[PDB]
This record gives sequence, structure tokens and C-alpha cells, in this order.
Amino acid sequence: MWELTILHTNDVHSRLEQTSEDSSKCVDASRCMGGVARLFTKVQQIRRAEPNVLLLDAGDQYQGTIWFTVYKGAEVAHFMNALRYDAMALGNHEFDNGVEGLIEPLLKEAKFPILSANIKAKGPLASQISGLYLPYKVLPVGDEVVGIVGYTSKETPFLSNPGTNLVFEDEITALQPEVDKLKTLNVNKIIALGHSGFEMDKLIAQKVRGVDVVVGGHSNTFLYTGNPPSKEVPAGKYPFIVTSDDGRKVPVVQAYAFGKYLGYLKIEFDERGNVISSHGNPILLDSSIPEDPSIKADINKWRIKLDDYSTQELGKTIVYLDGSSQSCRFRECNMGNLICDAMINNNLRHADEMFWNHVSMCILNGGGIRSPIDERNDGTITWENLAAVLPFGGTFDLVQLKGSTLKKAFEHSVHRYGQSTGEFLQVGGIHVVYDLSRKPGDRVVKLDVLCTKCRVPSYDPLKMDEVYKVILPNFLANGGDGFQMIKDELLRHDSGDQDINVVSTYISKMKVIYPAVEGRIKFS
Amino acid sequence: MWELTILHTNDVHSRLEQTSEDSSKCVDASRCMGGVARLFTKVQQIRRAEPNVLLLDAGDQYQGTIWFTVYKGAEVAHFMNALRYDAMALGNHEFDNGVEGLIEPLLKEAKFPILSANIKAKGPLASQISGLYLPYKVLPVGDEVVGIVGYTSKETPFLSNPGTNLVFEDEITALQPEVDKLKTLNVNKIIALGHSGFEMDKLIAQKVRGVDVVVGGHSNTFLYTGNPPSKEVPAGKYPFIVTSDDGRKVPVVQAYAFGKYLGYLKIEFDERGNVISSHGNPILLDSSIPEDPSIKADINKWRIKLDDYSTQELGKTIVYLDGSSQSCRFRECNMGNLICDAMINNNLRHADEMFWNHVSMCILNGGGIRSPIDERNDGTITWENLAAVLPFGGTFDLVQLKGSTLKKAFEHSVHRYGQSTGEFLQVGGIHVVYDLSRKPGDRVVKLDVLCTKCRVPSYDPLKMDEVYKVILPNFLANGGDGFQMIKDELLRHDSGDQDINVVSTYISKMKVIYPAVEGRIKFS
Ligand SMILES: Nc1ncnc2c1ncn2[C@@H]1O[C@H](COP(=O)(O)CP(=O)(O)O)[C@@H](O)[C@H]1O
Ligand SMILES: Nc1ncnc2c1ncn2[C@@H]1O[C@H](COP(=O)(O)CP(=O)(O)O)[C@@H](O)[C@H]1O
Ligand SMILES: [Ca+2]
Ligand SMILES: [Ca+2]
Ligand SMILES: [Cl-]
Ligand SMILES: [Cl-]
Ligand SMILES: [Zn+2]
Ligand SMILES: [Zn+2]
Ligand SMILES: [Zn+2]
Ligand SMILES: [Zn+2]
Repeated sequence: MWELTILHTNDVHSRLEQTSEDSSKCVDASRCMGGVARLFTKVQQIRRAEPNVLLLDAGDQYQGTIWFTVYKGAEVAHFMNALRYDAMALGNHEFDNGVEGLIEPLLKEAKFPILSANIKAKGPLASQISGLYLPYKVLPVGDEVVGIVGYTSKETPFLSNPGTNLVFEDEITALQPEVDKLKTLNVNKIIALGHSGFEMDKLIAQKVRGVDVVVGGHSNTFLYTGNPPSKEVPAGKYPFIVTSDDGRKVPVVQAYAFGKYLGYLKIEFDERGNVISSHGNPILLDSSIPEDPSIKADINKWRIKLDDYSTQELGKTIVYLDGSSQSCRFRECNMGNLICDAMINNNLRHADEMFWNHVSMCILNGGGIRSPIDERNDGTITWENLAAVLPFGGTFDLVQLKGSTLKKAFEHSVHRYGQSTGEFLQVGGIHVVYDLSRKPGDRVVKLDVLCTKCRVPSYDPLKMDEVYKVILPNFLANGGDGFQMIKDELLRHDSGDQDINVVSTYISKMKVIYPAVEGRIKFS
Repeated sequence: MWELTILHTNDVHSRLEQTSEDSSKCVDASRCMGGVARLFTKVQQIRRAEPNVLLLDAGDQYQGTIWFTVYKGAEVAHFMNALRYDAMALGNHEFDNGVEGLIEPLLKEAKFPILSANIKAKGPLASQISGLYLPYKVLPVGDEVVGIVGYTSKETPFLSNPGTNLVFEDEITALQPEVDKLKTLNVNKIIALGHSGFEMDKLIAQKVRGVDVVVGGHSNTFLYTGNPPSKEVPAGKYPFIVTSDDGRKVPVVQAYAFGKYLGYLKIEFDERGNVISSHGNPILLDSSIPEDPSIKADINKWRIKLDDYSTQELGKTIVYLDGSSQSCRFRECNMGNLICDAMINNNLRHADEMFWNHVSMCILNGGGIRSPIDERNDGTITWENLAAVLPFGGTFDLVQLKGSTLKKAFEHSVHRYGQSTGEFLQVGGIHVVYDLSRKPGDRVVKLDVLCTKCRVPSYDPLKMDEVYKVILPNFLANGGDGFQMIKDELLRHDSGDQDINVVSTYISKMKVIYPAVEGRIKFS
């Protein structure tokens, strides 16, 4: 039998350094997790112990801390090379700085193949980018060869900045003839590695004949067999087994996000490449694993340039600033309240003619909030802390909407509630109540809004046929996260200030902050 | 028949200048009201027209604007003398600066008699204060004589600073032998003039044999016959007729507060002093009455010293700051929210050890909020604006209370709801719901409070047997407004910063404020 060890990461999102266990900045060093130094130690240990090992990344290394703000992906190429990754698939965040921001820092510097079979280049772009990413790579592993075929979320154009000259084809349609090619080349072991989300991963496993294993990402899925070692709750066993339409058992794996875990799957193949068995579990990268001293020293080197985003205290928090996805995608979270209060404040700083100009209302996609902040380091808030919460460089815009437009937005907010999706709205100037037992599109059972046409602001039931001034991310003003109604029906859009500056100025002005969860969003 | 015209004011509370119609600072001059210049014009007009006129004040001239903060009652004596008042009764606020603060600025300078029959001086004080206020005064009016007997709220010791050497006797008990004396002196026309509240006024009219008319104050009662001319809603006709136990019809009058109206009652007497008939109505002192130019010039003179409390803008509001009694004694008012938010802020500026130190909760007697602020003057907030909202020089203290102590405080808050009484609580860190259809002591149907023993603050049901850190006025920490439970049961009291400084520093820090009514207090 020939045994393959697959070690995999996904949605690392610029956590080059170890982190608190909620993936924010490490403060209590003795209990930190993740980071590429600790990852290295563990991979090294596994490579000593197992003869056939591949280390794979399923995309979304780009975007998430000051590391990326500053080094713009040059840190990704540098440290992925140091860890000796064997292959990476392109994720949507790889395109955030446009194709140019992927070509120059990453594709031209990586020492391993970068993959995606469903991304097709056209127009003036097709010539530059040719050869820089590949549909697949066949890799020698010991005496054998393993084919890796890449794929990338078909909805990257609605998520990132890939430009007008790249086409994202259906993953299953694009993947099949590549896997078919590999088979005619007599490659009988085939891993599909890519970045479309666990639901698409399962369908690729089901539908692409010849795929032996799927290694995926994008949905930050945590899978586990046995008693999970930390706060993440398993969505299924590890590996998750899909039975293909031609009858094969196909393991499907993902390993959460932020470099907190290393996925580890061992696959037993026979000499024809049939999977006899597989097993494993993600490995929690906690402090019981030591940080490699070489990689850590090189991280400390690179870190020097990052220190002046932590040089100044902006303000303090005396409460935990809960920007976790498990809160912000599911209920009112105090990081979302703080941000909306800054957006409204920033506006109502230049307002009042009367009953108009006053904008009283804010909404904010909870998935746009990308990290918590911890109150325990004497509670200091720095530019670096804020940059991990708001890494996209968006702006907070003013939009005018109808009551009816807004009610449909709130129905959209919870239309598929329960899947940790980013559309769930955090708010200010708005008291919404949902009843999730009702049907999608009919779950909003109360929606009050803060009058602006009044001398004392108080909450009144929203009116379907009235018009309202809402502050919200440009992401949302453009129909991001499926808020088609907003793009389609707004009656006015104006651009606003940079997101991080807004929140930063607000914090500096308050000096000490303490946002509560206060019943702006309730469930019936 | 001999016809007497009684012109009366009560609870003027240092509104020497004309005011907006909500009794705050005059900004729109063409629509201002009240003030002693306008009052003078009207009284002058009446004195030309009627031969037998008395101008009477039923107490509480002291305390309410920068006028009093600064001139400490010397302005009261000066302008009451200019208006030629015939008599004043002592009210509770006359004692706010202690007996010394009444003796020196007012009792020694007034050109008219100052009255109270139920205030008895004892100890070392009895000798100083003798002769400076009187139980009654007989006044020549044309060819006749009218006896005026004074009275003062028996609860002045729980309201003001009268010291340990003055006794406040039952008003009816003290009044009867004085009225009896006047009768044996053949005074057959007798006005009881005093400051105990409309309910006590009615009982004096009922029970003190020989009183022909009661002129009162303290409860700011507005009475009117016909269609009221402004926003105040009549509590009864003017005069309000009480039938005495010996069968006489006794008119009882009051004229709201803040010098907005001049009470005007004409009484027809026969030659034995029987009241044949009476009628009148309070006169709204609006801009249709011109300000007397002499008095106005002398007001402008005195005003010069007040100008440097308006020299600096503290901050702006872009909302009306509703500190009216009709709001703050009856529902959540945004001036009460602003004040509690300043109290909590001022504390949580020097806080965090963890789950303790953090004080999350504030309560505030709505009657301690003594004026609104208008947003229309480009919304400027000055020291003078704030001084009329918080004129008492109190402090905001920290107290530790049991859940059970707090629940009884909230029941106390609404135990006699509906009478514009000052105990109704404004709050922060607290979401209370009342059901006024339930019995007194059982009207609180929800009471949630902001955790402090948690890393993210959120609202949880109060627990009867838990302990809570509450910021509140010292007035309340001492059992003011009938909050006996608080004084009696608190488990810790510490003194805090001056009230006006707290709110002022808060406003200066926010720069621009916009407090909403947001459902901290709801009714079921
Ligand atoms: N450019 C952008 N601006 C604002 N929010 C964004 C964004 N890109 C992604 N998001 C938010 O993040 C959510 C998706 O984050 P996930 O972690 O589940 C997948 P990924 O963004 O890392 O590709 C989106 O639903 C949206 O709410
Ligand atoms: N020294 C003090 N400190 C704080 N609040 C006071 C106060 N004196 C009076 N109040 C508040 O004002 C309410 C009474 O005001 P009213 O206008 O009805 C009668 P008056 O205070 O002018 O004598 C009290 O119930 C209390 O809430
Ligand atoms: Ca195979
Ligand atoms: Ca009589
Ligand atoms: Cl998915
Ligand atoms: Cl009364
Ligand atoms: Zn991601
Ligand atoms: Zn992604
Ligand atoms: Zn008064
Ligand atoms: Zn009074």
C-alpha cells in the first residue's frame, strides 16, 4: 500500500504571527496559537516521521492583518517558501489588490506551483499572466506521482478585484477535462485543491470523476472526529466522506482559518490509485508546540517595519470587542455596534439643518468585521488592532433608501440564517426583531427606526413608503453580499470616508470605549 | 361692594429675564415670554385700571438660573422691590442656601413683608431671625384692610437646608390661631398665601375657618377657565372652588411657574368681608405685552456679570434636549438619558479591574432636571444653559445596592404615577418596563440591567439577591424624594463629582451631542 500524508491550511488571512485563540493579536504569549513559526515546527515533525508528505494551501493567504497592508503579499510568498509548501490554490482574496497585486508579489516569487483550473485569462491580460498559475501540477512524491488540480470561487468577481479580463468558469465543468487529462497521463492519485466553500467541495467530490480527495477552504469549515480540542464546533467528521456518483468514497477536508490548525489527513492508496482508507484530524497549533526559532527570528526581522502601527495608542477599550464571526454573523455583536456608532458619529459631526441631514441609521454586513479586539492588554487599541477588524480599505457611504428597500434588506439579512454567512446585518438607529420560525422573506416581525424628522429622536415603526438616510459600507451600497435590492433600488448614493479612519477618529475622540450588546437585534 | 384684584406669581425660580415658552433661555426674542420687565408692564396696566390691587408671591423665587447662582437672592430682593410686590410667602427653595442665605440677601432687603405662620425658630437661631419674617401682615388697601397669613411646606427639611433650628409645623394647625387673631382684630378679608402645593391649598381652604382666598404654589399647578392660551393643560378651572366645612365657597389659585403667567383674580366682597363672587384667569405673559423699558435696562445692567457664563460654548446639541417636567416626570426623556450617560462616562473613565469597578447603571430623579435646552441657536450649550438644568450643586455618587433594593426603588418611581411628581426615574444601563394597570408596588413587569461581571456587557434580568453599582444624585443617596429604601438599604455609599461639572466635561468631550429616547423606559 502507498500512504500519503496531506497537511493543509486555508484562509490563513495574514496571520504570520501567533495569535490569541480568537485569532486576534497575541497578548498572553504563553497561550498563543498558530503563526508560521509554530506551523513550521509541526510540519517538520511530520516530514521526519512520514515518507510521503504534501503541504497544501487552499487560498485566502492574502488580506487580514498589517502584514498584508504593508508587505502586500511579499510576506506570503516569502514565508510560504520558508515552510516549503508544495502547492497553493488561488482564493478570492488573492485578487483584492487586482491582478497586478497577485502577479508581482506572489505569482512571480512563489517557489511552488499556484493553481486554478476554472480561471481563464482574456483580452490584453491573457498574454502577461500566461504560465504564472496553472490548472494543475503533477508532483513527484517518493517513487510515485500525485496530480493536484486547482479551483477558485466562481463568485470572486463579486468578492474581489480580478478585473474585466479573467473569467471564472463553473468549477465542475472546468475541472473534469483536467482530471480526465491527468488520467490519460496515467496519474492515478488526484487531489482537487481549491477555494469555493465546503458545499462546492462536496459537489466536486460527488461529480468530478477521478478526484480521490478534496482539500478546500473559503467557508472556514471546521471538521473533527472525536472531542474537539478548542472553541470551534465541528460541522462534521474529519474527513467528511462523500460517496461519488461512480461509487467511490471521497474524503473532503478543510481546516477552519487563520492558521489555528494544520489539517492532517493520511490516505492509504493501492498501486492503482484506489483509496483503500483515510483518517486524520486537524492539529490544533497551540503553545504546547514550540515556535521554530529560525522562522521566528525571520518573522521578528520582518516585524520591525510593522511596529509603528502599534507605536500609538488610539484609545482604550474596557470591554472585549467581540468581532468574532460566531457572534457577528448570528446576533448583535458589540464590535458591530461600535462600528455603526462611529459611522453615525462621523456623519452627525457635519449635520443639522433640521429634520433632514441628520442621518440616524447604519447597517453593516457582519462578515465585513474580520477580527475581535481583546481588552486585557490594559485594553490598548492601535492601528494594527483596527486594521485586522477592517482590512478592506472600504468607505462608509451615505445612501437614501425606501422603507420597502430597507425591509427587503433585513429579510435578506436572515434569509438563509444559520450558515455563518456574511450578510447578517449589524445596525445603529435601528431596532429589528426577527422570528426565524417564519418563512425566508417573512422573518422580520418588528422594525423600528430612529426618526430624523423630529426635534427629539425616538423610535417609530419603519414605513414601507417613506425614505431614509442610511450610512453603510460601499461594499453594501454596490450590492455586495447579495444585497441586490440596495444597489437596484437606492434613490441616492454618496461616497464617504475610509472605514478604518472613521473608527479610529471615533475611538480617539471617546478615549475610553465600552460598547454593549443592547437589544438593537432581537429574535422572537 | 368692595372689589379686590389679586395678582400672583409662584415658583418663578430665577427667571428674571424673558424665556422661551418652555421656560429655557430666550433665543427667538420675538416670541419670548415672562421675565420681570414684561410682568411689570402688565401689573402697571392693572394698577392703573383697578383701585384695590395686591401683587403677591407664593414662594420659590430662589434657585433656577445663573441669576441666583451668582447674585444669590440679592436679585430677588432687588427686582421684587422694583415690581412693588405687596407680600411674599416663604417657599422651600428660599432655604437652599441655609437660613443665612435667606436672612442676608432677602429678609434684610425686601421692602414688603415676608410671611410664614408655620415656621417656628428655636435654639441659637431664634434670636437672629426674630421679626425678619412674620406669621401675617394686615395691609391697608384703599379704605379697607386685608390680612395676609403665610405658610410653607412642612416637608422643607427634606427638601432644602433650613438647619436644625427651625420647626415646620402642620400648616392647618398653625394657621388657625393666626386667622382667629385677625378676626378678633376685626380684619374681615383674609388671604392665605403660601407654598405647600395645591392639595394642601385645598385642605387649608376647606379647614381653616375665616380664610376667604388661598393663593398657593409648590406644585406649579395651572388652572384655567375657557380655552387655555398656551401648552400647559389646566388641572381645573380658575379659581378652583373649594366649599369650606362651614359652608363658604373659597377660591383657590396658583399660576404654573417660571413667571410665564400672572395670576389675576378679582374678588367681590360685601362690607362684612363675605365673598359674594370671584372670577379671573392667569394672564399669559407673551410678547404681545411689551417689556417695561426701565426694568429691562436695569435687568441689562445686572446681566453684565452673567455674560461670562455664556462666553464659552461647551459643545453643541443637534437635538432638542427635553428637560421639561411634562416629559421627565412621565416617560424616558432625552435630557435624563444624556445626564445618566455623562454620570456613567465620568465614572468608567477611571474604571476596569475586571467584572467589578465597571459601574454600569445610573438612576436620576426626573424632578432634579429643572430645564430643557433648545437646539435652535446653532445649538450652543453654555455654562448658563447647564446651570438651569442642574441648579442644585449636587454631586453624582456611587452606591452599592441589592437587586431587591433597586426593584423597590423602581416601584417607588411610579407608585403614585400621574401627578407630575419628581421621583420618576431617568436611567442608564437599565431597561425597565412598567404596567401602570397593576397595583402600586407591583407595577414593574420587566427590569433588565447591564451586566458588569462579563467581558461583553449585555442586559440580563435583575436579580433580587444580587448586588449592583449604581451612580445617582446624592439627593437620592440620602433618601430624597421618598427613596427611603435607598438610604435605608444601600450596602455602600461614596461621594462623587459636582453634577454640573460631570455633564459639562461630558459635553465638551463629545463636542456634538444627540441623545435619543431609545426605550430604556417602556409602559406595558
Ligand atoms: N471586500 C469586502 N468588503 C466587505 N466585506 C467583505 C469583503 N469580502 C468579503 N467580505 C465579507 O466577508 C464575508 C465572507 O467571509 P468568509 O470568511 O466566510 C469567506 P472569505 O471573504 O475570506 O473569502 C462576506 O460574506 C462579506 O460579508
Ligand atoms: N435639592 C434637590 N436636589 C435634587 N432634586 C430636587 C431638589 N429639590 C427638589 N428636587 C426635585 O424637584 C422635585 C420637586 O419640584 P417641584 O417643581 O414639583 C416643587 P419645588 O422643588 O420647586 O419646591 C422633587 O420631587 C425632586 O425630584
Ligand atoms: Ca485514484
Ligand atoms: Ca371674610
Ligand atoms: Cl459552503
Ligand atoms: Cl399638591
Ligand atoms: Zn477567507
Ligand atoms: Zn475566500
Ligand atoms: Zn418651585
Ligand atoms: Zn417649592
